[PDB]
Amino acid sequence: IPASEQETLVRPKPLLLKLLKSVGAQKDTYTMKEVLFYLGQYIMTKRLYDEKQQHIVYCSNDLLGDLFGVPSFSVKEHRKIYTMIYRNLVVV
Ligand SMILES: CC[C@@H]([C@H](C)O)N1C(=O)[C@@](C)(CC(=O)O)C[C@H](c2cccc(Cl)c2)[C@H]1c1ccc(Cl)cc1
Repeated sequence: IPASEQETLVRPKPLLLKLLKSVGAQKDTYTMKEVLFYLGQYIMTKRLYDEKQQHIVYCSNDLLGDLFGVPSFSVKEHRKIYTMIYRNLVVV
């Protein structure tokens, strides 16, 4: 994952926007660096990720699960994460 991908501008779909607004100000367009930070913040504040449970995020009991279509995922599989995130946004 090139660092250039983080500058990419995107517009979250309704569900993802609903998630993002619980941790950050609503915007029409976000850079991927913002989307990833806010998503990562949403995960930590809701403790869907216990750093003690070996890099796996558990989201079957959260909207995040409905967004990503999975019950859990590793914080280390970044390409998979990006694909799941793209399913929920539209590139500018
Ligand atoms: C939820 C944990 C979060 C913390 C806040 O930085 N996080 C990590 O813990 C990491 C250090 C896990 C790792 O690769 O070892 C980085 C991770 C991340 C950062 C930028 C892009 C991606 Cl796809 C993942 C990143 C992350 C960000 C968003 C999601 Cl959806 C998942 C993981």
